[PDB]
Formats: sequence, structure tokens, C-alpha cells
Amino acid sequence: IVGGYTCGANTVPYQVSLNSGYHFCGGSLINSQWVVSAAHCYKSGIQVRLGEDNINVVEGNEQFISASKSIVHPSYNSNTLNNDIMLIKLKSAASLNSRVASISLPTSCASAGTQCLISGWGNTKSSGTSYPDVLKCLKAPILSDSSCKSAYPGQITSNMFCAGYLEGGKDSCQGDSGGPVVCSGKLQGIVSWGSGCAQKNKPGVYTKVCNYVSWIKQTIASN
Ligand SMILES: [Ca+2]
Repeated sequence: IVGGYTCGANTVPYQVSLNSGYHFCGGSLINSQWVVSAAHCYKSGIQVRLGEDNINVVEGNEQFISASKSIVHPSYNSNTLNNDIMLIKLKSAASLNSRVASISLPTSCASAGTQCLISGWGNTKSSGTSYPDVLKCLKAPILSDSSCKSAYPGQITSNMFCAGYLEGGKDSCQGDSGGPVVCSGKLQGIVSWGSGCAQKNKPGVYTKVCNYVSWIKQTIASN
């Protein structure tokens, strides 16, 4: 997250870190057994880390649970990032508590102009590199479909939305991929892509979770 703030330990209790020896993407806990992330975050050998604040210090509230299954969307296209969504099943259910909690899936899609909370352990620099240890947060508004399409001509599908600030300075970034975009208390987006981070006229692009709720529900009813 570039231009964000330190969230505060465990104040985003549905945020997970995906670890394959190191943190490599975020995700969102949607119930005690299942995490939503980005398909472009797929790796074999994923451990889900819940209850994290500092990802480099064991502070006492974590749960580390291996994935048993990952399910990339059946129509994911890694070239365009259309349908950039994945489900990860935990080997054992998380113990839900004040610091480890699920986020609701949406009933309706979010509205342009809505301010959403984006979070993660990704790079904090637009130019260069610096990865935080503690979880960072950003409030960013959803942009209109037409502004998003103007920013990325020929690249935005109906399964994507843009959020952020066209003047630059505030965005998600590498390492935030797969993490949540929460709007009015619902998981509306997944950190997916963008050209650089926090650059002028290049806002973040997010997977539009409300298009996937029937897939998510049928998949979790069957696995
Ligand atoms: Ca930790």
C-alpha cells in the first residue's frame, strides 16, 4: 500500500497473509474454512496466516493453517487478468474470535464513489521498494466505469473496477495482490493489477467480487 496508514493490530480481522516460505499475497477470510484471493496469487504449497499484524514477528494472535485445496476460477485468464479470483480451502477451520473473523460477501455490487478499505503488506513506494512488516491500510473510492476504461483502454472487463486517486500518491501495490477491498462492510474487490503503483492516471484495478458470489457459494457447497 502506497500512501496508506498503519491499520492497527488486528483491526482488519479478515485479512490473511498467504505464505510459501515468505509472504507473497493477501486474501480474505470468508468463513472458518475458506479464503478468497486473486488467481494470479496461485502457488502450490500455501500456508494461510490469520491474525497477523507484523508478518515477521510471532505476536501471539496468529493462526497458521495449511491450504488443503486451491481453486482458480474456471474462466481465469492470466493474460488479461479477467476473473482474477481464487478460493483457498483451509486444512482445518480457523477459530473465529475478535482478531480472526470473516468478512461478508456482497448481495449487491458497490457504487461508484463509495470509499472502501484496502489493506495489505505490499510495497509502500511508488518509485522503488520498501515492504512493511505491519499491516497497512488505505481508504480509496471506487471510480466510474468510464474513468476506469479511459485509464486502461481496451483492458477493463465487466469483472473489474478501478479504485484510487487519479492524481497519484495513494494505491495498492505489489504484495497487496489478492487482499481485500471492503466497501460498506462487504468484500467488494480483490487487489488485482495496475500500471505501477500510485502513478498519476493509473489507478488500481480490482476483481469485482459481486460477479462471483454464485460461483463462490456453489463451490464452497461442493468442496
Ligand atoms: Ca505475526
